[PDB]
Amino acid sequence: ATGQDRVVALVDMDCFFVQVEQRQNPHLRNKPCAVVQYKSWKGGGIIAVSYEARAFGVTRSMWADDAKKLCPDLLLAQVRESRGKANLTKYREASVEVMEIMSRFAVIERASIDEAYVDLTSAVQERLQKLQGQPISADLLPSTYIEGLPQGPTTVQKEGMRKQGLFQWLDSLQIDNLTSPDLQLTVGAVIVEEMRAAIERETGFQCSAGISHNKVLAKLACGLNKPNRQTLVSHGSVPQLFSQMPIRKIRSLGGKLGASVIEILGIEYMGELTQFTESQLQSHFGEKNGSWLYAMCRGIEHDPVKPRQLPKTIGCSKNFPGKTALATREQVQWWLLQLAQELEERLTKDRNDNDRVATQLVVSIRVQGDKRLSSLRRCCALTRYDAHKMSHDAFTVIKNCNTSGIQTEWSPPLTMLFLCATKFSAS
DNA sequence: ATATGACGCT
DNA sequence: AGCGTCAT
Ligand SMILES: Nc1ncnc2c1ncn2[C@H]1C[C@H](O)[C@@H](COP(=O)(O)NP(=O)(O)OP(=O)(O)O)O1
Ligand SMILES: [Mg+2]
Repeated sequence: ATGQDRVVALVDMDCFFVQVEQRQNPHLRNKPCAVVQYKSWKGGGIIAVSYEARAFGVTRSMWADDAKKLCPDLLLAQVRESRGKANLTKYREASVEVMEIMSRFAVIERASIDEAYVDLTSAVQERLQKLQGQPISADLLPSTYIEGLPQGPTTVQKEGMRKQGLFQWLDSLQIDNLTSPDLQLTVGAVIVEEMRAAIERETGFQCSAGISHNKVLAKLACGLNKPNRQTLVSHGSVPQLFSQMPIRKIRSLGGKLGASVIEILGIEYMGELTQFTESQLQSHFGEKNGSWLYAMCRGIEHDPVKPRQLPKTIGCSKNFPGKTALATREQVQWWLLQLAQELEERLTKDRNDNDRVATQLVVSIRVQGDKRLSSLRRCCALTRYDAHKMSHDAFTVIKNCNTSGIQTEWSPPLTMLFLCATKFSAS
């Protein structure tokens, strides 16, 4: 048993949307900025935030007019909004630049607009053989941080720290035994400096990464050292790091389950999960959660890097909160249309680029009096890439919710509308 | 009154 | 198929 079988990495762009705005507005470069969505209610919900604006304390979800309370220098690059909602075309088109690069190395799995898991297992056996045993040098890793080094019997500069830390790791390394989990992790951490350096080469976009043995730890190390650096995380640094690591951090456990993992066990850290055996664990969460949250605090997860760049489900959403809420037949046709037209714009730019037709179409709504993000999923075969079809397709599918005799309006007002095309074909 | 996309379960 | 959960 090891869980050091694979080598897996998680690259991720340092404040992506800011970087995409900055490559057209040079005034934004080396300046503390955010990126705002719409512009009326509190100036617009801030989604992306530069790192110079973070050092004044500006957060996402925060409302533009409220960071302009925290941040005077907050040169605010507005998101392009179109058809009344969002238009994220600047970025979804950049994101597809960045993932072309990363696949020149290993077959990755798209994980966000801005990040991608990548399995480097095969290509590590590529480089390791290309080595006759020629030890790996520091120069090859100009920006890699080694979790848990330096140490033992022991400058102040953050970047001298990084040298004498990289320098310890390499010296204790079995450059011959091509099977050591810390020699494969280490070749792999090169493919990623070369991956990430060629990104900023071909895009001007800056990335950070994280490189352990599974995917939950690749992420946990991506965001250790940021921005513009990587971090290898050894299966031996795992017990160290995991010990002060909050359960709420780990991918899956950020939510309701997290609390129960914490509450039901009486815990606050990943490392304290070690003491409960697996079938022991399974009795409080399930047959799959115990099998998982056991080997997790042992830095063993076996979620595979699922080979996928072009996603599934093309989707287009628009909220109508509070006083906006649509209560009118005529409204819920125009918004359905304007939603059905951006889908039309996205779905074509799919079909030529990616060789697939979606056959499904999922309408959703929310009502002025529900908390659930969605209060009704309803579905109907997408046959033709027509807005006016999809628009009128989608009214038939939902009309049967208007609790009214007033067919002049809508009872009760809708606070959300969502069109999503799933079940792509081979076109 | 913060727009997307995935997945496990039923 | 639809809904809850979770991540960004
Ligand atoms: N709650 C949210 N809602 C909508 N969009 C969001 C979002 N959070 C992030 N984004 C959008 C905006 C973001 O530009 C994009 C990816 O942002 P991140 O992966 O969350 N973190 P970033 O790459 O920005 O910087 P760093 O990694 O150093 O934290 O997704
Ligand atoms: Mg991210």
